[PDB]
Order: sequence, then C-alpha cells, then structure tokens
Amino acid sequence: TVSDKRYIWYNPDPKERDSYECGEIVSETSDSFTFKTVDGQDRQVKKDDANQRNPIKFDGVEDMSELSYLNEPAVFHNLRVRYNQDLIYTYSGLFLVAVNPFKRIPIYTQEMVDIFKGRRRNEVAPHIFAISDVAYRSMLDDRQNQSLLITGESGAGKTENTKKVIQYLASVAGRSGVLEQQILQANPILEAFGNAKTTRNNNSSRFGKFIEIQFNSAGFISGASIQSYLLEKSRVVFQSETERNYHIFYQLLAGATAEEKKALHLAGPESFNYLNQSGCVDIKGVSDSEEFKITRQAMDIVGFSQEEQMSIFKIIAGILHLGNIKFEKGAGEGAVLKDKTALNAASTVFGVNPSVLEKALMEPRILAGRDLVAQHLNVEKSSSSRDALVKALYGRLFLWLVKKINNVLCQERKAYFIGVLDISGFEIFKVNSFEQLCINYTNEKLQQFFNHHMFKLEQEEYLKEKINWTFIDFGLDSQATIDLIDGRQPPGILALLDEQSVFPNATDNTLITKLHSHFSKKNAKYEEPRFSKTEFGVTHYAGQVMYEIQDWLEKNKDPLQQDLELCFKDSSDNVVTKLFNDPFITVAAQYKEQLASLMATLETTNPHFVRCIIPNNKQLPAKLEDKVVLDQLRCNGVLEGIRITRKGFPNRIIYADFVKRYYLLAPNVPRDAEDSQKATDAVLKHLNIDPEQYRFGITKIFFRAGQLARIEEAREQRLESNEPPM
Ligand SMILES: [Mg+2]
Ligand SMILES: [Mg+2]
Repeated sequence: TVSDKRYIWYNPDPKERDSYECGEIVSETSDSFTFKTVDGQDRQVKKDDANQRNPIKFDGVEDMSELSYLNEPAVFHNLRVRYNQDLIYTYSGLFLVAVNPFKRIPIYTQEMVDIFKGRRRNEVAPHIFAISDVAYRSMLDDRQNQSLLITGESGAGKTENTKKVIQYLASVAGRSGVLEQQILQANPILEAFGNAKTTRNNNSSRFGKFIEIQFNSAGFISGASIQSYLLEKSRVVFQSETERNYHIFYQLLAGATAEEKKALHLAGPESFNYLNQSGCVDIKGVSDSEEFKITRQAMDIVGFSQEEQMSIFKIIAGILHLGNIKFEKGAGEGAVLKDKTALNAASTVFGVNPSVLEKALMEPRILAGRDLVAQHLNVEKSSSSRDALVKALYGRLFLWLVKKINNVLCQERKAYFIGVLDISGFEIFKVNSFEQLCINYTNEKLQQFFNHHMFKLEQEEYLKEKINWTFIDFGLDSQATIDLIDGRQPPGILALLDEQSVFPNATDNTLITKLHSHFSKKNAKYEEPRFSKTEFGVTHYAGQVMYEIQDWLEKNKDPLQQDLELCFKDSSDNVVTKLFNDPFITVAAQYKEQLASLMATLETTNPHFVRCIIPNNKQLPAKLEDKVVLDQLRCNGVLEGIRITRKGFPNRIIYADFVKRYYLLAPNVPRDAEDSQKATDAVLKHLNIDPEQYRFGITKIFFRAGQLARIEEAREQRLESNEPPM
C-alpha cells in the first residue's frame, strides 16, 4: 500500500549532524514519531525535532521556500534532485544557490541571455542571469544602487558567476569590450597578492573587495571601480603549519626569468624565512610558474607599465630579503648588524641607502622630551619593527595596485552602480585567532544585513496580503553576538582588548581573565571552556567558534617607526616613493571602522544574494555529499535563512491553484470553482484542518510548515482509495 508510507530524514550518528539517511515512520504519538532505520532498528524522535520527508510533488521546486517540511536534510534533498538534472541554480528565499557541476554546461549562451531580458524572478527558472537582470531593472526603475553579495570558496564558482554577471550586464547595457576585459583582469592581480593557501582552501581570499559596475543616468555601462577592505597583513610575516604566504611570493620565485632572478637576487622559497616555516611551499594541482605568467599578462591588459611591473616585484623581493635579516644582540641591551647580505639585497631592490635602513631598524629616534634620542632596540623589538615595516609595505603596495587599476577604468558620467561584494567567508580552523574573530564578526554583520532585509520584505508581503500575523525584526537574532564582539556598553570583546592594550604590562592571561570576568556565565553567546585557560567560545549564526587569545595584545597594535618612513621616502624606485608620500588607532578599532564603512555603503543599495558551493571536495561531477554541502550552507547563511523561513507561514498558494489541486479532497467542490477562496475554505473545513495552521490572504492561502505536506499526503491517499476516508 503505497500511500500509507511516511518517511523521515535522520542521522545514523547524531554527532555527524549533516550526514543523513532515509527512515520510515511506523508509529505516531502526541509528541513523537517512531521510525525504522535503514538497517531495521526502531528509533523515536520528538515531533518538534523530526525532519519529515516532503511528498514527491515537492521534489525539484525552484525555491526552497516552497517546501512544506522546511528542514536541513529536506533542503539538501531538493538541491540534489535539481543537481541530478543538471539544474545547478535554485532559490532559497532571497538566496540564489549555485552548485558547481565540475563540468562544462552550455547555459550561458547568447540564446540564454535573451530569455532573461526583462523577466521577473517568477517568470523564468533560477539563474545568475535572472538575478542580474532584476538588479539592472531595479536600478533604473528605482534609481537606486544595487549590490550583489556572492559567497563561495575557491572551486565553488564564485569567480565564474561574477564573470557571468559582468558579461550579462555588458550585454544588456553595453553600447564596451575593452572595459569588460579590464574589469575581469583585475581579479588575477588582486588574487595573487590577496589570496593564500590555508588549511581549509588552496586559494582563500584574505581581503574583501567591492567591484562597482557603473552606469550613466540613461542606463548604459559607463565605467567600473574597485575598492578593497581589510587585508590580513599578519600572513606576510607568519604562516601556520601547512599554510602558505600570499601567492605572489611563490609565483615570483617559480616563474621569474634567470636574469630577473639574478637581478633581484632570489633563490628558492625555502631559502626565505617568510616562506620556509610552514613546511608547505607548493599546492598540488597548481603551477605557481603558470600562475605568475597569468598575473603578468593581466597586469599588461590593465595598463601596468613594464617599469611598474618590475618595481612591484622588487618590493615583493625586498620584503623577502627584509625577512631573512637575522638580528643578533651584540652583547648588551641592543641588537647589531649580524651579516649585511640580506639588508643590502633589500636595499638594492628597494632603491634605499642600506646604512640608513639598518639605523632606522635597530636605533630609531623618537622625540624624548622635545629632542631626538637614538633608541637602541633589542633583538625582539628590532624584529617586530622589521615585521611592521614589511606589513606596512605590503598593505601600502596593495592599496597602490587598487588605485592603479582604478586609474585605468573609467569613472566619468557615473549615475548608479551595481556592486559585487566578495569577502572572506565564515571560517573555523583548528586554532582560531584574532584574524578569525574579525572575519567572523564581518560575516555576523553581513548575515544580520540579510536577515533584516528579509524582514523588511516579509513585513511588506504580509501587509500586502492582509495577513493577521505579527513578527519582530529578524536582525535582532544576531544582535547578541554582534554586541558581544563590538559593543560599547556593556563593553564587548574588542572594547576590552582595546582597554587592555593601552597597558604595557597587560598579558595574554590578564586579557582572557577580563573577558571571562565580563562574559562567563553572564552572556549566553559566550563560553569559558572547562579545560583551556587561553580560549573562549562565541556562538555565531554559523556555530560556536573557539578563539585562542595568544598574542592578541600585540596583534592589536600596528606602530611604524617614523625613521623607517623617512628612510623609504628617499628611495630611487618611483613606486616605492608613492607608497610613503601619498597620504594611535588600534587594529580592532580600524577593523570596526572599515566594516562600518562597508555596511554604510551596502545600506544605500538594494541587495541581491548569491551563494556558490561545491558539491564535494574531490572536484568530481555528479557526486553530492550532504556533509560538504550543508557545511557551506551553514557558513554562508542559507541555513540561517531556512531557520527564519520555517517559523512563520512559508507556503503561499494562489487560491485557484490550491483548488485545482485539492478540490477532490472535499465533496461538491469543483476543480474550477468560481469563488476560489470559498472553495479553499470548504476543503480546509472538510479536512478539519486546524485554523491556526493557515491564514487567508487577499490572493493567497498562507500555510505554516508541514501543513501543505499533510494536505498533499491526503491527496496522494485519496487518489488510490476506493472511497473517501472514515
Ligand atoms: Mg575563488
Ligand atoms: Mg557554484
């Protein structure tokens, strides 16, 4: 008997919470289900926790919010049903989810572009082109800037979907092939200097970037610009085991010419301190030599002179030499020239006088009273100032590359923009430090921005449909965690870090003690663990993350010695001089301010949300793994959207469509009944449906989660029955 059967998604091992199987419900009580596992054991589950399986009619829906059992394994299942038909795009409420097929699919042709022109989301299948077109028409209709927030680690398709957005916009708004290629060739340059191998991804973005596609008031593409945010400069001087420095370093050493190698005095990576501690210098399946060629070509395409290109690589090389400088305490308080080979190599490439540099590194002068005093520094402080020099140099170089790229892109006659945002994703390593807290804070704020945007649209939808149901701002769900990190009163983690940083005698231990004293057992989003003395936990939208406090006081300071700045202002290199002559705040306060400026920008826009994901970690086509997929959906906020969506009345059916499907569940209700609302009510009343589970709108019946599934199950049963139920 087919239609008596009900299925459930369950975890064979609850602690592997994203690995599911399909079980069969056999018994039902007030508050629970009993079901049978795939191998035959019976289990129980509370109805409040149960993940029922949607009837087959729901398989393949284009928007996850149409699912009636809206739950995490059901979401995976729908994504899989579409993926197994080579439908890689699916909506989940406001999100567009894009799953990498790891093979070529011809869905980005000129015939496909044309189908999406002027079509609203509900008239065409899910597609990145559909997202792009709606953004473009909204921009013009509302005279408002747009943002596209696109997630995805390398391998997921984020770069390919960004390219598709740009290609589409150029096709619907171009008159502009040279601009488009210039925009696209920015990414290999920034990636070389802003991406790195971590333990979780071979090509991780360690910075955020907003690409503006600019339009004139008439709607034609008129230019572009790029803005960068929040580059992680700490990686330049230290990498954790098995990770790498920024790509550009390995690209330079592997693909440079023999003369370039000689001219810049460079050996292999493990010859250099900054690239030789992690134990990893190469990435399987990646050729740093080829990538370097790709970088060079991109720089040519976007207008970098050969003169500039050589000075860029001189600074990259200079940083490497600076890193191999070994300070030694010539016995006494101070540090000495140990061996001058690294310094002169750095000074050669930088165009700087070497004797000036070593003096500014170990014996910087700062005004004592109101006159100069040569401060001789010990080896420790000499190394840190050397490290701060490197980090200042890399970050100034990064900002210069951005400025140079923007110079070549036009920005005249801009009226509007459609902006693509690409930021470091939510990340949990084995050990998480201050860098991870900052990244995860950014993502908490970005998810709050999504949630709040969803809220404003849901408020309008319920108002328009005249639905008797109230709900509070979804963004409030994020506020406890955000306040715990960035709050002022009560002070959050970053405020307390700042308060401790001003005392030179503060320590790792005084800082963690202060954090525990403020938050342990007092804030539900914070955890003091029972056995670590150096870690605390924060409950993010994407899960708890444990943070290790070691070195955070030093990480929160970024002083640079003026004598170092003065030294580099004199240099021969045209680029180097720019880094220092174009024009007290802690790192945490900087991070907070830069994030606040990004958020301000985003608040002026109408946002669109694209979530690119990989189906598995083996780059294989036709292979989904729920564990892999659900981790990404948790981190990128799709499962947070589901959490919110499943709480109200997610399923919303035009009355006539409801009647066309379910008229047969009630006597004397015609399939094409004239008064569709009255027929809907007749079906619901005949079925004895609890009226708390639905609301009548002006044009649609709204259902709580699960209720439409039960009606569907009754239809499945009625069709194969010899008479109506008893
Ligand atoms: Mg990528
Ligand atoms: Mg994808």
